[PDB]
Amino acid sequence: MRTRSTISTPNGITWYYEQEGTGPDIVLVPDGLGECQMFDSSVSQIAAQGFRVTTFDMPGMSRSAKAPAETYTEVTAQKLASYVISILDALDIKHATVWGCSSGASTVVALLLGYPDRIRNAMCHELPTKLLDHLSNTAVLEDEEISNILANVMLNDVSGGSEAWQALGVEVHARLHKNYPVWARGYPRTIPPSAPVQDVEALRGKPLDWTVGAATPTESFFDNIVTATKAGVNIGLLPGMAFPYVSHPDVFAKYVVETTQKHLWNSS
Amino acid sequence: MRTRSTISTPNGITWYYEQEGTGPDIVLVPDGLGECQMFDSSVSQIAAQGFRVTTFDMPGMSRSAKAPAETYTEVTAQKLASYVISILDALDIKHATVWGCSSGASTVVALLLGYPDRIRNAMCHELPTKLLDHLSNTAVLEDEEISNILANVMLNDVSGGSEAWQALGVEVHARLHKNYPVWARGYPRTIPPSAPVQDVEALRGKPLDWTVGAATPTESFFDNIVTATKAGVNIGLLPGMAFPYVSHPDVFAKYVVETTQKHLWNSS
Ligand SMILES: C[C@H]1CCC[C@H](O)CCC/C=C/c2cc(O)cc(O)c2C(=O)O1
Ligand SMILES: C[C@H]1CCC[C@H](O)CCC/C=C/c2cc(O)cc(O)c2C(=O)O1
Ligand SMILES: [K+]
Ligand SMILES: [K+]
Repeated sequence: MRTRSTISTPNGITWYYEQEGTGPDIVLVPDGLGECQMFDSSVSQIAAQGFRVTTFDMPGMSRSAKAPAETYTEVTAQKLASYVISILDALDIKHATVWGCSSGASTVVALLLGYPDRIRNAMCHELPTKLLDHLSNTAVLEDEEISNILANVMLNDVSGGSEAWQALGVEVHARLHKNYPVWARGYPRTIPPSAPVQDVEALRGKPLDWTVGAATPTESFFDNIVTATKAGVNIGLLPGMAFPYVSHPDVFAKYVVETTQKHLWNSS
Repeated sequence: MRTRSTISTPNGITWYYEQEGTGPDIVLVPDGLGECQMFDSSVSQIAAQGFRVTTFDMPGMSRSAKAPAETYTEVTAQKLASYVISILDALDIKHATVWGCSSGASTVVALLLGYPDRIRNAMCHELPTKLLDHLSNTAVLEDEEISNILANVMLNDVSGGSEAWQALGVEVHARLHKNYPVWARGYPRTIPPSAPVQDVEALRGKPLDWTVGAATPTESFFDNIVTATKAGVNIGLLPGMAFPYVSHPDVFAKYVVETTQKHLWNSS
């Protein structure tokens, strides 16, 4: 029942995408590692509740690696939002609910603010607003050093579930290993300053639902909680840390379904 | 230069207390374990900056165990605030800066709201507003099982620094061993519903500075961040988790001194 295919957009990207289901559109934007197999279980669970679910690998990452250098260097939320709109145009997805974590969170907030006619509602998770020198400094290391360091960071610091993270399996981890240097050189120095949360009044009254991982250390996304509360944006928790779609796929799928259903009711 | 002594208040409590220094009064209220030796390093560092620092074991706990049963059963923030005001009266402390963590945080907010003429400013850390069935349920266990469970929780889950926690020493841990069952039977079922946070407008404009541990899991005091933000109260982080005065005594002492100095400037 799942489409697994490629589609090229006029900006030069050849995307790998997956799609399952019929009904209102839900789009699952990856985190910075750009790997959509992390959504595999949840895509089926969400689609089974009466939705068309689309996901894709991000430009320069995994099976979307055929893309111009501009799309994976000096990456900002606004650049990513432009690219996501390009694939939604190519797939004739006019109105979408969107999810994203980390750089994907920045992307979906930029999508909602910049393309209000295209986005029904956005779910943002763990939106990075601060530069972290220990991550930025990986960009000048050799590729294999980057991959070794960031594979360890993902498993031990932010996966939210080491067994589930490892159970993604060798094929996924081999694609992540190749993505780490692309992410390191393109994302950590330029994503946080691009965060679309400087203007709290621009967030007020928008169809935005914000989450942070329940187990994430308080210091990581303290600023998200403050910002969301100042803007009156609905803010809450999901189990685990940065990858609830990996660590807790059934809870993640339920959250996406219930939040989409809440906005379909409010839309009427 | 440390005074270590006792004082009896007409509510029936014989307090063990310590005092060091000369200057404006700073009072360090313990967390629910009621053990003021946890402040030993910080008391000297704060006092050295030109303050009179007072701390004490809490009623029923450690060396303040000569107290009526009503002071260590069915404990609320409002009962604890009344007890702290009784020792401040006995020591002729008319105007005080106060610190407290956990039940101590509920106590110092209740102090600031209930006794505004007595409290220059309050620092609250990790204020418990939710009932936790796994803690409430320890109250029906045998004393030795309560002590084994809670000693493990403090050391391995929430110390913010296991080496520093162990280095409190054998005599402190022997006192804590006896306090665990008193705390379990008197605190977790009644402290959270007593939280002086139901009226957000009552906190607005008050000289309150709120913190959460940077390493504490987000879910534990997410609600504190939301409430402080809604009230416009200054909210930030200390290193560690529930016991910054044990895990990071110098950082804790600098925070207490700088916060006190900020309110002495605002006062004038
Ligand atoms: C893979 C994902 C993990 C997030 C973990 C946690 O949510 C955040 C801690 C690690 C930070 C990751 C990050 C930083 C940044 O500046 C830009 C980014 O795209 C990311 C990112 O996408 O990190
Ligand atoms: C000992 C201290 C540890 C705080 C750990 C963390 O700050 C909070 C997790 C454990 C809960 C603490 C707690 C709950 C409560 O209902 C009443 C209390 O007096 C406390 C309390 O003082 O906890
Ligand atoms: K699950
Ligand atoms: K320290």
